[PDB]
Amino acid sequence: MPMQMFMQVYDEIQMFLLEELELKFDMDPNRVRYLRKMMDTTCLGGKYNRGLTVIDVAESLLSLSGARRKRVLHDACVCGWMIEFLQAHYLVEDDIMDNSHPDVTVQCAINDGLLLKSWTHMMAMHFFADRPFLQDLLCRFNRVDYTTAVGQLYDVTSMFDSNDFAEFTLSNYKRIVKYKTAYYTYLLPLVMGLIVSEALPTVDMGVTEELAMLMGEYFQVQDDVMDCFTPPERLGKVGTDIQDAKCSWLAVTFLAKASSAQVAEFKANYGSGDSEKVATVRRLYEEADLQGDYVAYEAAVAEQVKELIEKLRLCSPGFAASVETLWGKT
Amino acid sequence: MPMQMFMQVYDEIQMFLLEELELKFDMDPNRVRYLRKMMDTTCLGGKYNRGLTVIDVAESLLSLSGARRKRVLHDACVCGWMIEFLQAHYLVEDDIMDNSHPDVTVQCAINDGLLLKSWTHMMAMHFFADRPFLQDLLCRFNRVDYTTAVGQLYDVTSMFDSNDFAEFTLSNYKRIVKYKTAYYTYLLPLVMGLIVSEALPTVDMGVTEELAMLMGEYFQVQDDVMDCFTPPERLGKVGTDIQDAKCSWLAVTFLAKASSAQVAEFKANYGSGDSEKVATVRRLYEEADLQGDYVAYEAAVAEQVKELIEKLRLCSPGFAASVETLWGKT
Ligand SMILES: CNS(=O)(=O)c1cccc(C)c1F
Ligand SMILES: CNS(=O)(=O)c1cccc(C)c1F
Ligand code: NA
Ligand code: NA
Repeated sequence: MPMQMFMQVYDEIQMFLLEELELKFDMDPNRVRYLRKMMDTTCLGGKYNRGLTVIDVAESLLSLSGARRKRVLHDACVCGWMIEFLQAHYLVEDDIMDNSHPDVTVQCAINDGLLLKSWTHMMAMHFFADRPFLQDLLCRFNRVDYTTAVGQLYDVTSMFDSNDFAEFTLSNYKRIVKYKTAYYTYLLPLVMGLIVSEALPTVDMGVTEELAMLMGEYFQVQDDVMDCFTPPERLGKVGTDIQDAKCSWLAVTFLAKASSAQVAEFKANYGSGDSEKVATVRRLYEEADLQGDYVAYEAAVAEQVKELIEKLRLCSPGFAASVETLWGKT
Repeated sequence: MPMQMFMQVYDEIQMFLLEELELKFDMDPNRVRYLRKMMDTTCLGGKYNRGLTVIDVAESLLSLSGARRKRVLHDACVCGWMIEFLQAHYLVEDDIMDNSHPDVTVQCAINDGLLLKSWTHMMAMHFFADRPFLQDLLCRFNRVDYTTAVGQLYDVTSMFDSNDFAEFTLSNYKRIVKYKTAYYTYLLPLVMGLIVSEALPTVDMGVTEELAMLMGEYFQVQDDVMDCFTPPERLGKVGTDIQDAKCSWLAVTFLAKASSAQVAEFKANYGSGDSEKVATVRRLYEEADLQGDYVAYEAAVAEQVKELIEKLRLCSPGFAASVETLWGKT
């Protein structure tokens, strides 16, 4: 039912956006069908975990506060697609960075990214035109864009000096995870579920933001390990954190328990595309028993998650049930 | 005074944004100074015509409706910088398309473009937090982004078939100018001047949008001609409309008054980077007496502008005076 309702609202949102382009933006049918195909290609096919979370939080809050039910669930679907469309946007953005007479393909790719971003605003300004939370919803969506852009600056410049392994620390790793993933992957769907449920002031934002920290930290540590050791066919992509010299969990944990000679060998091989240099970094990670610390680190973070849900349970019981479901997905 | 007040508010907006990053976004001083330099580099140095227009419209409307004066003029400066910051954003975006081990310069350039875009929202959500027009201002700013993105799709795909000179017409040229330049360059500063002056419903939006059409059309026709004939040192850049096969005013006007043999020669040379092929296109433009039609076309459009200002004068006299000043700049 939640997935079935989520897909029906997609056709409703798609038909509005495309008809609006045809009726108000003077768009020819060729470009309309081109945009329908590009919208289906970039927005569909995922798991919709962050779009379905908005629905699960909304339905968990109407069970413990007829016509208002259909409105909140429909608003939560439009909100869920704002998140999926936003993720569809960055999916195309994650291709412009590793792809390179004007090139029309690069021009169309940049344009697709701009359209996917604008569609989130257009669907919100339409379906929420008479909602009292429209202004607050647009403001919180601008803040998550700023947070993500700031998180990218931290992630990209973690090995240089913005006009180098000094920033390869555990607190700076948390800072990157906080602004690049945690606030984006987990806080955004939960907060918007509270907005459409009119139960935003009924929850502790500090406890909610802290839950997103640990859940985003748990997920990013797992991603960093899989990016290094999981083979490409089983991971779904080619792990390149070592070649790109990313400030990963494996890097900052290794630099803490390694000898001076091992750090010198790490610094000499980290950040290169050579096959044996990357293999040298994997050997240094293996010999340092990092996968033993990975189990203890993930268990300790999970312990903090299971206990923080109960603090939020005391004031918002229905909200905590939906956070337990999202936490199960990670 | 208007330029002096506009620059003081810049330091106020810059200091808020940077201190906010330091105090709320956990940014180190190295990256703060890096962002101050990048903000100064991308946002300053222009002519500020579209930022100063907001001030001129605001001051022309308070003269014909103490504490409210200082508020409206300050709000108009923040609004003016939202436009200049937005233009600063596309200045960096106009470099990613013609510029191309992760490349850190391309990553920083994409990040700069995202930050410049987010800064427009952050300065609006801060200085207009208690203004009743904050929601309407954010909505109109989302629509101009959609309009610009749609205008780029029309401009980029004017010679292909979105999954070819058929779209090389005068009405389609106006469609491109409308969404890519007219609504962006001229309607945006005027409307925001009306917002901060609380005089939005007091004007005819249809007459106002129509004025932006003709003024944007007048300016784009002049740009298309200068891009072709004005030498690089006098133009300020290297004109490349012929090589990029742009749907320019010269192209659609030539195709209407040319013979079949001249159109065949045009189609054989248009859209190539060869020196003599581009020179062949310039010769075809010269021999067709296009610069004689350019004078008549610009005069006819200017006649429609001078007469449309008087229709708007009948209901909004102060608004028309500021539109006459902006029209003088073009
Ligand atoms: C305090 N919450 S917020 O600023 O509205 C917000 C919500 C969701 C995600 C982010 C990054 C965010 F900043
Ligand atoms: C009707 N006006 S609008 O939609 O708010 C608007 C204002 C300025 C520029 C653009 C493109 C725009 F669409
Ligand atoms: Na998702
Ligand atoms: Na300007």
